[PDB]
Amino acid sequence: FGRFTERAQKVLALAQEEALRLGHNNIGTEHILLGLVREGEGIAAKALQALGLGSEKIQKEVESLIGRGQEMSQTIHYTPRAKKVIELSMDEARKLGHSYVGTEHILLGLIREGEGVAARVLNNLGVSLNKARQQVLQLLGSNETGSSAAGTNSNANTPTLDSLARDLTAIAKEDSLDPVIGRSKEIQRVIEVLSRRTKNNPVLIGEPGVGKTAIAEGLAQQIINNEVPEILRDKRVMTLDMGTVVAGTKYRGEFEDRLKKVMDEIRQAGNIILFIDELHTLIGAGGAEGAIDASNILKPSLARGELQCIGATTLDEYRKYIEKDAALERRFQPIQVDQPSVDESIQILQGLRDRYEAHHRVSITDDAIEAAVKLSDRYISDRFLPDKAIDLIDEAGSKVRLRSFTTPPNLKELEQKLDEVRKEKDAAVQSQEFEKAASLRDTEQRLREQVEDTKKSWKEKQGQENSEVTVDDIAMVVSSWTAQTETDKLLNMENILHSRVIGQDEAVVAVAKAVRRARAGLKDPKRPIGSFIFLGPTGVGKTELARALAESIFGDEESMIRIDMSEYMEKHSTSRLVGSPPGYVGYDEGGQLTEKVRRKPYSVVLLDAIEKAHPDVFNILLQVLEDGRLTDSKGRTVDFRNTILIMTSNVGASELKRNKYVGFNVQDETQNHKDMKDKVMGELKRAFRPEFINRIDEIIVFHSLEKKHLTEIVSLMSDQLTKRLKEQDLSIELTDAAKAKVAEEGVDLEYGARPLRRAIQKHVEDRLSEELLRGNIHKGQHIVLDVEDGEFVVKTTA
Amino acid sequence: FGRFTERAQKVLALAQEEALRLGHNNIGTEHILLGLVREGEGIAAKALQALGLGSEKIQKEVESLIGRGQEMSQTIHYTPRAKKVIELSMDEARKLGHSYVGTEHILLGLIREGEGVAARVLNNLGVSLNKARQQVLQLLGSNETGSSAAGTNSNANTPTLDSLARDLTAIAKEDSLDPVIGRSKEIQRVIEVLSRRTKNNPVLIGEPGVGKTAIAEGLAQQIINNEVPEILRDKRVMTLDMGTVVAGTKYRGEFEDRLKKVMDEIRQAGNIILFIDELHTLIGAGGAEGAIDASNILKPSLARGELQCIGATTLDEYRKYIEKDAALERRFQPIQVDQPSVDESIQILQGLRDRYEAHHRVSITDDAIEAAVKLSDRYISDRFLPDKAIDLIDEAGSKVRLRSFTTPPNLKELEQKLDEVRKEKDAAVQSQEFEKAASLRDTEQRLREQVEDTKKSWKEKQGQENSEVTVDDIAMVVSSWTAQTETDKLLNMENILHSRVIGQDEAVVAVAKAVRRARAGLKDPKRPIGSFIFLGPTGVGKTELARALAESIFGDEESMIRIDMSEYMEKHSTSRLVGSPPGYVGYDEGGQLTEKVRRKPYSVVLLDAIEKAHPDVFNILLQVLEDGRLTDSKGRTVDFRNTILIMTSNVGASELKRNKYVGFNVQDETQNHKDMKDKVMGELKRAFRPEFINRIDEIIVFHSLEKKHLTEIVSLMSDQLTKRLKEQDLSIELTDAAKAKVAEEGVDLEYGARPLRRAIQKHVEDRLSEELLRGNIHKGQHIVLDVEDGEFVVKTTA
Repeated sequence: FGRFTERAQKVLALAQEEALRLGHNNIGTEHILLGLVREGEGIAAKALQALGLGSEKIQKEVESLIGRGQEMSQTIHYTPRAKKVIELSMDEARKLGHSYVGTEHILLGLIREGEGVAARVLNNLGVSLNKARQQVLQLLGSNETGSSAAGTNSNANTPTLDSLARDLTAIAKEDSLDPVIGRSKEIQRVIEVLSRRTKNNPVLIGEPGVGKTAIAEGLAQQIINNEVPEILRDKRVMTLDMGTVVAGTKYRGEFEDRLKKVMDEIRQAGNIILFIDELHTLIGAGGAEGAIDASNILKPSLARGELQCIGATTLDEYRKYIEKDAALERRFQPIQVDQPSVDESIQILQGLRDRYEAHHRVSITDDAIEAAVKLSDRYISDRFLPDKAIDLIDEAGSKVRLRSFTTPPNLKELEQKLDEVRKEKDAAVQSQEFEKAASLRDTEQRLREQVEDTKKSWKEKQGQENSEVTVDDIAMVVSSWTAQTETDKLLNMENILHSRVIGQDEAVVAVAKAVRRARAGLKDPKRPIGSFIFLGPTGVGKTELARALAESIFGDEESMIRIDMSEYMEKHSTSRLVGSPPGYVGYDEGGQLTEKVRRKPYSVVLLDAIEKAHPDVFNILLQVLEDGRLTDSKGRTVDFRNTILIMTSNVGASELKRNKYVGFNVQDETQNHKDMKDKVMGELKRAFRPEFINRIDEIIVFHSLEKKHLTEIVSLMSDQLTKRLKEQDLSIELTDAAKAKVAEEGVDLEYGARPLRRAIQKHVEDRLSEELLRGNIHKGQHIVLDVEDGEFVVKTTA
Repeated sequence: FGRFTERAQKVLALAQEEALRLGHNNIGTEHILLGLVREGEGIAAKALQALGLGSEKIQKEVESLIGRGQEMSQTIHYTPRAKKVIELSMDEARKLGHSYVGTEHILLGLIREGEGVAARVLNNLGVSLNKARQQVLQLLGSNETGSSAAGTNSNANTPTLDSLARDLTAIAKEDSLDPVIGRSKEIQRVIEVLSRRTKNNPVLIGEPGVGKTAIAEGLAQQIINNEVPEILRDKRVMTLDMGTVVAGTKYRGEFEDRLKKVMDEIRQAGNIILFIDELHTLIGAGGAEGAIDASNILKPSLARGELQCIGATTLDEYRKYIEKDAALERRFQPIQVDQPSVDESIQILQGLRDRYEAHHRVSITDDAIEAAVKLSDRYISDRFLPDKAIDLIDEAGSKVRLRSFTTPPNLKELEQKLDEVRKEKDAAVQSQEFEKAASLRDTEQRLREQVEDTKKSWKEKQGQENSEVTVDDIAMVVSSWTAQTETDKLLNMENILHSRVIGQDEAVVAVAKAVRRARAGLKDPKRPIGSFIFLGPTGVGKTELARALAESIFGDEESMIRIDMSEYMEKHSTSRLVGSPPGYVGYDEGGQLTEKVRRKPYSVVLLDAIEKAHPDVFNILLQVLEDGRLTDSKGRTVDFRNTILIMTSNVGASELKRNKYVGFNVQDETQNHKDMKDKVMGELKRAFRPEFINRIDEIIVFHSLEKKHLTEIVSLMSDQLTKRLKEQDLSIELTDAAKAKVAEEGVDLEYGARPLRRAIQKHVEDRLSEELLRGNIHKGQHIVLDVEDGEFVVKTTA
């Protein structure tokens, strides 16, 4: 049961033998019984010889109940009873120690599943069924490692170590311990700081976020064996846990009483090491709130070395303890925690691939592992650098492991047939259709034997998916979050961003390429996907491209934040509402803006019209542009490494507002371009900061919307119109002639692709609706809005 | 309810046979007993044959208690005795499974309701009433499926699976489960993310609002059979429900203790799937407050995959757990939910329509299902895209079933007579009036038999309703909230808006058509029913139309919000001044505007004088106009597609206040009109945005009222006057001469139509009260306000 021990399987195959050997077509419980005793001296077999039930004695009974004569042994797979005995044994292996499933369990499970032919064999052969289930148990009903009695004791150590609580050493003396790949430098640094007699308390500060316990298992082992100072004379290691204390209680006072009590029993001092997990909760005080002020008791305890302890703390906690003092300042002392370096990360994963062989889709592929880490590091980007990886391995190590049984080569169809029959078949007999059920059954069951036969032919689709964990695989899971469903996005990025925005194609390919750079690596993993400013008169393609980025990269059209900076400039938005100064940065930092971007990680953040925002707004954005972090609410650091920052503006508005033509000029546009790329891009610097523009990755210039782009934007919008009416069954079209007429509203010198929505609204929505109401056009007929006189005419078509 | 099992009905008809056959005017309890035993082998029938209560034995007894000789069997319906036995058995079949009621329940129920002749027959034939009821019971074994007991494997599964809770698999192995229509793509996406050796936890994000459980029943079914990967062997599905834990528990500590214990038993790990409903509440992370931080225990539990889970949560929340870290970046992991596309919505509906033929109305029409959906989406609208519909289907799927009983040929009249008799009759017996009640009694009871006869002629009242649920039917019900009673609203919208606003009829016809377009389903389902700017001098018809729209569309005169934008000053915050300056965008977004529209979503929102606001307020309105949503207080998306948003303005005041008067012009009036539709529309641009106006749909220009618009509004006001005083029994009428003289105050450039109120008040209300007190006019007496000298002159009339 999961590659879980021979002894089970071994008793079982002898059943199949017995199946045909006396002639049983489904291998009954009588054959299972024989299987056990013919497996000779396994716990099942052995037991039966104890009960007095020899294989002979059993078989004599067996042949007299069924025995003869289904020697044809039709399919010979089990009887459902016999299938239960196996299902039972797995639980009987939980029941009688054995992770894996072997012989005791099968006889015990058999008794449990007493049933007909088995049951009658032993109760006829003068053996009580429970005397047998006993019998197997009392020979073996165990598997054991480490623990096993022999007697040892210590005295004063008793009251303390009893209480309360978990001991890492215990599980490591019984030893099921796995290292698990430390996180070494902490262990040394703890042991100087532990092996003191005043600040004999280590305090581990680090990413949590590595699994603190990896260091802990580190410590455990190293404090025992075998080079440790004489200060740490005859040490014992006990880990403390709040969780048992809080459970079974519901008032604070008892927890504190117990903490006082514990603090007393730790008096085995200079011979005891206490590990205090979740140290922060106990320390309390500080801030505007504590966390539980057990600290009062704990502080002298730490100083005394009775609670000579290791504190596992957090970012903030050290502040609220060295602030407390002086059995909390001359107690505590910090030391720096490790994690497995980005390449090392890859290796940790790899190490547990082979053990994901009960997950049977790892080990392999290397490239997938390497990828697991790397693709995640740059995009999603919602986690720290090592964790992401293994999860992908396993995810995809199931997505595709599913693709195994989704299609065989596509020989899933066999089973599909067996179904179609069954339906017909069954129901045919339920009406009957006696013999008219017959052939359906035969067609069904024809199918059935074939099905079970071809289900172990679908070991080929296992050899296909079931160790692979591919780059592609990994990529797919990263895409699940957000190779495979990332690189089509990468390779075609301009094309895909182009497919939603035609407004300044110049801009689209550039933006595309910047994302493709980050999203294909060689940029800081800390830094965002892209910082940008997109200039051009309002929504040239600008806003729309932010949308198109979301659409293309993430597979969701919108997963795109969007804030207008002109409302909290840090400049003029001091007193827009209020008569006194209170406001603008306080919203921006203090929670509002930052919380919103915190919700979607892979989010095109669009900060609108930053044109007359203060140089201060830019410093905040700058932290993203430099570090790729934002510092905000609840003391959280939000790692901007998956955001795509797009700030729009019309900062030197006038110069932007001179089209990128094409349909008017083709060379005044590239002279508006250079021109907007200086007066704009310098008003950009003048209202922002040059440092800002300097750590903005790219300053994209969009002019006024090309003369050119409009009927293509219109042909997406007018068609988006034609598509949203089709869902409830109305076919509308604006001809190319009518889509041309729609484009005319803005052709632009001072505006973007914004008036186009409105002109679709006027020329499509409004235009169809005044014709559907008047009965020119109807449901389930094609509505041609055409131009054939320089103005719209609503025509009807099939 | 309907569609019951035969066996009941079968025993009953044999009773009726005895009714006349032994001569009883009543199908009595004596006949029912005979009925049971003559129905032979029903459990009731069968039972009686055991105890010794053959048809013979019974009938011998029966004839000795009535038997003879009312062969004519007048009004052969049951005894009241028998009617009780039948009602009881029906519930005694609810009681002992058999929803559709049959024989067993009828004898069992008979004994329970053991009275009259029946009871005595068997207790005379040496069979106790319970000896018979026993007999039915011990031959009964009720009605059930999917269960019969024979035992299955367990061991470690015992403590865990008990606790806590629901087991989706169980009801699906009892095969009572209905799909329920997928909600399919989610289900695959969970198992990649599930069967997994790291990050084993799916987290379903999406619409709530789809019935999450539809996906869940999906999952259940596929996690059993059979393409799930061996990463998790055995595979058992356990649901964890917060609701069961909290019930009977009053303190937090106890709840946590139970969670701790459960989590420990969750040790069946790597084989067990845990369903965590409302996953966020437990995580207790993100924001300034959690929701209970069970997460501490839950996080390692999820990460180990011991409590690997499927989270049914919300869009944002999964993030606000990866925000907690680091067992949500190696535990939780998201996948995108499906709901039934608008057309698909219709199909889900249809699928359970035919079984709310249990309320016997629908059972179809298809077009009506479609109507439910389509009609709802644009008008009320108060709910998400599929939900509205079905409620309406069922609504009309009852509504109209009332209209049957009202219109047969109006054979309600039969019953109407039967009452009138009964009354007369009864009251006559209470005095006596013996034979003077008698003929009334006979007329009554005449009526009665006829009534019950024509009530089963009112199977035509079934044939009327029991599959009709038509377009119109649904529409009428959707209109009950808000085809049928929306299209008389649509067709005559202009007329209806005209009947309440006679103040700038030009404007009225335009608004009428725009609302009627949207309300005919001819606009995006992501946009309001109306966006507008109403330009015009003060309340020309502007305010009045907001009212008239409410009146025509919504079925109540006022279903109309009304907020003055001038309090949200923003850029006009020294250009008018206000008592309270600090808030303004915060005031609208943060609570005020948004809460009001949340109360009735179907509300004509009238934002007066919008020019007295910065362009920033307009962005929110633009977002309403575009998205059809507003994003506000308590993280709500309030779907604007209910509302008719109407924004008024006096923005280009000078042209607006240059009138448009029939009396002096009609060509300068339509050019004061034209003057206002351009110069106003450019003062509109400076106090708005072109972007604003571009997502606003139609800018309606009102002009100060003509000669002639006034005198019709006044004649409504004068009539509003005449109507509210008649209720209290006083008659006033203003002649046409007097309604004209009153109308003149609403003329200026500046005004529009509110001063009409003043002039009706002054010339009618105030004037009449100073004349009723005088003794000029009196009660009931019709008081004519006439003009006979260019001033009001009071004439008196009857």
